[PDB]
Amino acid sequence: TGYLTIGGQRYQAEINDLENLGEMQVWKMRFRKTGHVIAVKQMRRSGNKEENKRILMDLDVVLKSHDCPYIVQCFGTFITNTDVFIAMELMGTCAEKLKKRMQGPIPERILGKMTVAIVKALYYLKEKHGVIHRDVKPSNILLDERGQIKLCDFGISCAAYMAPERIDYDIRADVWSLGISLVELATGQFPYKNCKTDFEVLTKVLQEEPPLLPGHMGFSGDFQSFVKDCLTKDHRKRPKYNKLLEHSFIKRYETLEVDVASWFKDVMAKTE
Repeated sequence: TGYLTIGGQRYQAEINDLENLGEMQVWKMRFRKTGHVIAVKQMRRSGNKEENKRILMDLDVVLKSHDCPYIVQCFGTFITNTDVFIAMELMGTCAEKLKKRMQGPIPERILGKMTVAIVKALYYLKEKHGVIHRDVKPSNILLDERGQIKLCDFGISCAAYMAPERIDYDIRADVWSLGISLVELATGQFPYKNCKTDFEVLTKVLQEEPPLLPGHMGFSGDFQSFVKDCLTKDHRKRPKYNKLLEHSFIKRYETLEVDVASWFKDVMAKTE
């Protein structure tokens, strides 16, 4: 279980076989034996007990999700007297940094592939491990150079993506955050960006109409409909991953060919 890295194949290794390329704690490192570049979390035995607990809970889930393609995978672990190093596949960025790079709206076709991936990851967690992510937001949505979209860390597996029934539970509170995150990434603006404190945000979530997708942006009826369903105030009538997977929007994107890869490299090159 320790001192072996598995990326397609299985190579034995020790911490010395890894070259540290800097922080991103989480280091980007290179496995000298193959040249694979990987992410590596360093958990210090002297670390904050609470933080270590998160890492461990997250690792537990990650380790149990080897059969899910929509969740970041652990390639292996190395345990020393004063540290544990967790090797994880390295992704390009989170949806949040993609939003800032873009400097505006992210196309529906990208968000479609994203939705498929995230809903299936969230669904997998619930059905095979009984986990409720509890914190779905753009920064936990990862993308890479190969067009893959996956869910990131569940060391609890914000207040702005909190569902109505959580302010005043089930997996449908995550459904709501998903809705808000999709509206955020699609419009390029956080629905409640004008609030100054957290309580002010819960306030608008409860008193205002849900922040649905605008009607003048060319969004498909499927996409608008899928968001309207995620943003159903009454959690009692809000669909669960079960129902969401049969939505026209999911169906179209499970099928449709979208080069997330190219779109992704081009947006990262606009590094400008």
